[PDB]
Amino acid sequence: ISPIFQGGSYQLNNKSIDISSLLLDKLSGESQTVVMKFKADKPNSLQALFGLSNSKAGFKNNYFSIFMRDSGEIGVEIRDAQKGINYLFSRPASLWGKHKGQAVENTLVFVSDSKDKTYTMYVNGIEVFSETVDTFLPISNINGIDKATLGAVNREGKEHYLAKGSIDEISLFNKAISDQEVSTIPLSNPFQLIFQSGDSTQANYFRIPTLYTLSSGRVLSSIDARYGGTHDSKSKINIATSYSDDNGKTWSEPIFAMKFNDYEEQLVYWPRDNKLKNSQISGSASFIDSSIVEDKKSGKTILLADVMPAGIGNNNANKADSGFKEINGHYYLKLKKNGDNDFRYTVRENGVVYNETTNKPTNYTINDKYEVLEGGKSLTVEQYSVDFDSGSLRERHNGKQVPMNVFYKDSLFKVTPTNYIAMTTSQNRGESWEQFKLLPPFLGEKHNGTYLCPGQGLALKSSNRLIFATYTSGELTYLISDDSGQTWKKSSASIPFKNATAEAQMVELRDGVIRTFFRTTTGKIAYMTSRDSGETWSKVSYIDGIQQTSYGTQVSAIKYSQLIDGKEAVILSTPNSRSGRKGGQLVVGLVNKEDDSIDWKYHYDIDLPSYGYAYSAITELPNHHIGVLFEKYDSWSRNELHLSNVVQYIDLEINDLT
Ligand SMILES: Cc1cc(CNCCS(=O)(=O)O)ccc1F
Repeated sequence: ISPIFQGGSYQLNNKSIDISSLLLDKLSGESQTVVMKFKADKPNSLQALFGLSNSKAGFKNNYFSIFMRDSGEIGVEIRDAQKGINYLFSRPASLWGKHKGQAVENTLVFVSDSKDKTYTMYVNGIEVFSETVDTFLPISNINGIDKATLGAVNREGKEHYLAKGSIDEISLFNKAISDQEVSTIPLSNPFQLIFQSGDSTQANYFRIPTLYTLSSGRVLSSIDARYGGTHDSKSKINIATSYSDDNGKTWSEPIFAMKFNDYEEQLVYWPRDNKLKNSQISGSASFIDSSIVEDKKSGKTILLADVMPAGIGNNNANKADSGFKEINGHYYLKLKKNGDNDFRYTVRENGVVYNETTNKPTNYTINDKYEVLEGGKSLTVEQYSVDFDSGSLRERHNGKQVPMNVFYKDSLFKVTPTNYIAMTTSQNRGESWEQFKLLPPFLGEKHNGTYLCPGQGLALKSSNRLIFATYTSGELTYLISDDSGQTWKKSSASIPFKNATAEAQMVELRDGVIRTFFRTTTGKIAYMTSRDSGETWSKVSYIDGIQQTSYGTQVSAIKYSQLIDGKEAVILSTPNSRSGRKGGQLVVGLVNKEDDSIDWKYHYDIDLPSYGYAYSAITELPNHHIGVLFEKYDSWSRNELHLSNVVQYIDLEINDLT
């Protein structure tokens, strides 16, 4: 159907615009849709874009509004004091402000559906909330409504929630348009989605993006596909990948690089209320924090990620146990059998499960997928599914049998409850992945594994050397391979931090010279340098001119292929803020070839200083553009948990940055 009202080119300059005459007598029936294309690149702290109110004395709480905050939050209020209704629905981190320094046209669609008693908001083609109520309040059924307003709400004759921005286009319909019809509304998005709710992963949430440009020109991305809300492990999380063959313009349907099947892959709307938002899938194995590198010699792609057995994360991982036993100068994975109080088994050569108490081998073996076989026969466990049907999280058997894996809660044989690092490879540039293998311990039997630094590994340009950074208490632990990742050694680099999440990413400044940039607890990004391809490392220095919070955020970095202002250039991606994960920037640094110091010369604002920006991935695309895949929200804030479609991708050119 066509609109009952349509208007545009409204400038909101801290002065409301009255459209009562045009709109109020057009409103009819109990269902409505608002479609609004608007810009706000310098919003007030809290502002209303659109309002329908009773402006009379004594009815200040009788109004409908669409409002936004300078945090990027969008929402509505639907209020009628006589009816005793005060609805407030909203979602943080739903908006764009600026892109390439120009104000972004956001497309907002609000559907008020009396038949289904549901209010649904979309912004930029993304559903940010859908709320069903027992007692529906039609937006123009508010008692005594007498004003329709742009850029404020008229309460008792005065302008509340005054806005700064513009509404280029606004249409209203006397119908609740379908989700199908919404999908046909043209958008002006500055961004793309690679991974998204409803795709092949069936994860409703994503975190920890990576990007890496392959020698063929294919661009590969990996990510945490997070099922139980956006929580770090313990949860259910798989590692998923997607690639682009056209410089980032389009992306393949995701596949899994690493996955467990003890729990179903379920698209769940995780509760965001204060009572339930910390609900956590507590019995599932999971992966977390992936990193990618390409090996020139073999041509293989290599992906590592942390691995957690059922119920396990950072919080509860057995520190002081690697989960391996040394026997002869070799490391074997330890196992505990159903009913034992200790770990009396090891996985020796050829997956053979071996009893340590009696040095006797068993009739159990572990196959390549870490699955348990008895006498060559595949053992199984029943899968779990999760739901909130009861008002709290339940994890229960779903009737389906899956291969028994030693990382599972229901397995006859279990690994040590600690964190491991797994490796997989692809021989077809991400079209499929091999079954993962655990990496051996690097810091000894009685040390839990290090934590992988998410993002990219480093393939030195002049050799076959591959490096993945990892971190642990007191050091960075670089993992080095010269044989296509068949064998690894460590190179330890002391840092003056205990228990830091020292997520580190590397650039090769020139042949053999590596600078690593890393997250700290000091509010500054740190760096160190190797001049011998990672064998030894300098002391730690800090970057001035960029601020992070006390807790820090992952930083991504690349060495750009082209000179800028006649100099070798490095580009860093990070929030720039001492307050929260917001104020995203790409910072272009020029290398002083006299001493390899870096002059951080250009700061490019990804979006508003107040809009969210957390973990990120950057890559130089084959056409010399820059691709950025990043968490567009504050992934620390306890107010912005469990948001869908906030990991987003943009394309930039160097002239945009400088
Ligand atoms: C549970 C767990 C957590 C980490 C660290 N992730 C930190 C993410 S954030 O800084 O809190 O957003 C790394 C590995 C792991 F298994």
